[PDB]
Amino acid sequence: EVKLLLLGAGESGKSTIVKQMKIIHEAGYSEEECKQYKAVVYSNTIQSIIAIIRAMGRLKIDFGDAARADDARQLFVLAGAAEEGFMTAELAGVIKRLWKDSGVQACFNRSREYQLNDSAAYYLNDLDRIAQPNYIPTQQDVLRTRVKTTGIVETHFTFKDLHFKMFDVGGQRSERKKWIHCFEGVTAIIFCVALSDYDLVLAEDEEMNRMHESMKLFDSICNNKWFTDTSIILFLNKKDLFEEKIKKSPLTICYPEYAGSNTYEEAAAYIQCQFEDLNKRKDTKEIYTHFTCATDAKNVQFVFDAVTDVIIKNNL
Ligand SMILES: Nc1nc2c(ncn2[C@@H]2O[C@H](COP(=O)(O)OP(=O)(O)OP(O)(O)=S)[C@@H](O)[C@H]2O)c(=O)[nH]1
Ligand SMILES: [Mg+2]
Repeated sequence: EVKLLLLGAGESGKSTIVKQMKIIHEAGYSEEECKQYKAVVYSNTIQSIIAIIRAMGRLKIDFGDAARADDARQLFVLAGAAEEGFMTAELAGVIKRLWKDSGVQACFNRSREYQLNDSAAYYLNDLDRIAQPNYIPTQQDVLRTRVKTTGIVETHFTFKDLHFKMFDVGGQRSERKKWIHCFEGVTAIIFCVALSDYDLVLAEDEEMNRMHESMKLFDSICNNKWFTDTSIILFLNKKDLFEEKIKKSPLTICYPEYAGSNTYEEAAAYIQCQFEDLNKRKDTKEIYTHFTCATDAKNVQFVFDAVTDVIIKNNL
């Protein structure tokens, strides 16, 4: 029996790690389960396109083609259908034309100025597939969904002859108060950090850098004596998004003293060091750091294999 607690700021990837466990260890979302996420996929897709359209007003970005102004009207008239799990051909076309507009694209590429789901491009690039008649979410479509965690989610699986129980709580500021309900009997903490959050600010507070907030939480948890004998595992998550992001958005927005290059390896290492240096007892307490892409089953499989090895060797 092994108890794992997923901790981390909102949108760090915790509940996506929980889904991956189910996919790799259990054996995938059945068709009935996938159909359940259909409305979440459509909801996430419509919320994303609306969020970009909303930001265009704040940021005074015009559509590239004026004809999109009528698509944007039709978008709101037809959007309620999507919430119910339906997607007409008319609604797909509207969203597609919007998504292809150069003004909409200009605003998409300015998304750190507002709040936009990580999976916006992923669904929006796949409209023709997700809008098809009788669409059923794939495993990846399910992994990509975004729903806020309220409460405490418990999942169970078997791996390497061990019974895992995995606990997942919300990481938004409003849910932090509930972390303490999970602190008993923990074999290991998996602390998730969104690597690509370095240039973002909190949904709950525009003046707080997302990665700074993540550092404060890690500092708190990592140095809590209650957890002296709990294995502390750090997942530096969203490394795929990070990779892309680091090429065009300076790390100095987050860490003004960063002197390295705008490259994946140097910047990833630096973030790791910033987090591991919050450890106040480095000679007595080890952090196990892994760099992850939560949505990628092959990455999470091999990483969780290594994590389990460590838990197996250290607890017993
Ligand atoms: N591209 C990419 N997307 C990811 C990765 N990890 C998570 N995501 C996506 O990020 C979004 C947020 O992930 P999620 O699992 O909900 O975070 P969370 O920690 O559980 O968020 P919370 O508010 O309830 S506490 C989801 O849409 C998910 O698919 C990743 O490694 N790469
Ligand atoms: Mg969660």
